[PDB]
Amino acid sequence: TEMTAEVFDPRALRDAFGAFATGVTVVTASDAAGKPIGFTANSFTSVSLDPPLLLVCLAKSSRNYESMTSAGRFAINVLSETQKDVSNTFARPVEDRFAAVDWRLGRDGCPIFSDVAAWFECSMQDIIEAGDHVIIIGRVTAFENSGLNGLGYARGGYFTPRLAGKAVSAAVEGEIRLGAVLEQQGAVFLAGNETLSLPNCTVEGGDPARTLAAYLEQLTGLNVTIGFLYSVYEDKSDGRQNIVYHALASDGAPRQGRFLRPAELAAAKFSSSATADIINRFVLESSIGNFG
Amino acid sequence: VFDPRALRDAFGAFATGVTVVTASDAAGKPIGFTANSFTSVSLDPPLLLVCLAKSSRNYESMTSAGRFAINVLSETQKDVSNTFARPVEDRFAAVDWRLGRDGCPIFSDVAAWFECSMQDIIEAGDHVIIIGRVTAFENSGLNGLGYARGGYFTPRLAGKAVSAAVEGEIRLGAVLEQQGAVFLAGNETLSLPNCTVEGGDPARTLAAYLEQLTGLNVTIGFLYSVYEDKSDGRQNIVYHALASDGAPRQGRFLRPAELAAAKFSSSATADIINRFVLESSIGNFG
Ligand SMILES: Cc1cc2nc3c(=O)[nH]c(=O)nc-3n(C[C@H](O)[C@H](O)[C@H](O)COP(=O)(O)O)c2cc1C
Repeated sequence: TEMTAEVFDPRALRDAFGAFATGVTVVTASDAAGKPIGFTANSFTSVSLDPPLLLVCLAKSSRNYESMTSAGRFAINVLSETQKDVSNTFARPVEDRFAAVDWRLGRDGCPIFSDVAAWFECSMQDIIEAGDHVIIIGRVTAFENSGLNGLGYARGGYFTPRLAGKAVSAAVEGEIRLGAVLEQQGAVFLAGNETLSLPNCTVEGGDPARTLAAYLEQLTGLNVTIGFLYSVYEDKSDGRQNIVYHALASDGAPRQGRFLRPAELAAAKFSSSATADIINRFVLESSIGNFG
Repeated sequence: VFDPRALRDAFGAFATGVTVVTASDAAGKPIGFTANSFTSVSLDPPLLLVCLAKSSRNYESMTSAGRFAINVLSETQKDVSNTFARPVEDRFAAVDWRLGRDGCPIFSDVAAWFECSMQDIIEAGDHVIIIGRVTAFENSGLNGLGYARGGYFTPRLAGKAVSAAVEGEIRLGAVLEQQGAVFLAGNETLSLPNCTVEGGDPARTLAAYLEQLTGLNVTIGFLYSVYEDKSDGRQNIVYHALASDGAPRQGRFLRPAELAAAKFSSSATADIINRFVLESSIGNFG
């Protein structure tokens, strides 16, 4: 009597929601047995100041769904720049998630993580049914705010204020190799056939994003948008400073190279260990995120 | 029980994008508001969330509307965000916009936009939770305007900074906040705290400088502004920063109220202070 048929492309919609940048939280609580349970959530909002109200959304598909909705108290841990691993641990299917964080129990028995950007001890007010998820509303009972910069998530992956500084230091040291994790759908652009390499060009001076956008657009014949810094490092083998950006390509077949889905990258040979590390990160940050 | 500033500042730790919720009132006139307390709720059915203060002027018009739209602003749309947070007579004069298939104001050059139908309005304290079912949407690859802690951040600035850094020496400045007070050096002619260097991590350098200067603990945040001083000729990298509690060794933390008839070191310094006081008179909650 209701219409069970796809209207929008789940990828297209998920990617559109991704345009709105968010920080990263880890929702924590204790199950019926008193065992700490948790999950990474970026679908969080500050609701009211008087009374102190907060919001977070949990998928009905969650393993912890029953334990969570049944819990009376929960805590929101707003992760800092250095807590990329916590976000991954608490989003990935791991045996003991709480073994990846230094944590303690709050005044109201909720797992509070250390070195976080901010944390909030809550009491559940209401659980609102909303599609494939539920809206959990909590009343802030206790909180703390360290000046600590928070871990961010925009579009594909994480961003941190840290990297801008790291990039500037590298840029002054000498020439930089400007690389990019250029995504089409969920497919990363890679140059070569037998030994795949990320698109890059080594320059000294100018706006790295402007330079890289021009290079990529020329290379692929596609329209490109350079986003947040992905990684800044010194190649241990090469010796060269490396500035890697997260980027997006318009639809179509590129002039040269190809866009590969994580499934195709499984048994692929890479230009360098660094290149492989970045691809490993891309495929892992592809196996995670809100919705399916 | 809780300090509204302390709590507001704690919520601010969680970065967001910047949306402009739009609709048409009973008279059919376009209405809108800047909102950052937005969340993607469900994929099947497509569900979305945005919070509106009960104190809002448009509160009655909004809750009474059946359809609305979400405008996920891009990096270049700081001033759109400002217009729609501030009380101006013609807000819609500040944006190139059109009406969507369901008669909602859709802005051009946005990072993404969502056309919705109201599903429910949930009462939640000094605000209401508006739930919308997506009827249409569009996503340009465009980077979004971001809001973390006291102000805006954009991916743009990282690149802008790197270009400047390679050109030569940079003046590293900071919008260093204590409570709602910005740190300023000098007595008659106030200047933002800064030091000119060539090489190293600008954030590391600035944290060291500020901590030494003030005798306070500092956290350097997102890039605030990158520009070339028109008078000086010097490249300027300005960071958003935070100071621990207490009186600084030198200089002083001034409230927007105290800055009103204050003389500044340069027009640029004044532009940044103007921006600080304006992005102080805006943000979620009153
Ligand atoms: C950045 C990011 C944001 C996420 N946001 C949410 C969210 O808001 N709600 C949700 O249910 N899952 C979210 N997830 C995925 C979950 O953490 C996780 O896979 C699962 O729902 C919790 O594990 P469980 O099934 O064992 O409870 C997110 C993952 C990432 C990386």
